[PDB]
Amino acid sequence: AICTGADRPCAACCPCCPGTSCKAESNGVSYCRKDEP
Repeated sequence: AICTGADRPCAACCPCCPGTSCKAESNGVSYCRKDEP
């Protein structure tokens, strides 16, 4: 299925692309961010 993309704001339907993960922040909004080492 289509995904959002790292460094981008998650969406209601949709999870982050394969490799990036959705993570909420203190500001209240959540954005995707590529995995880290």
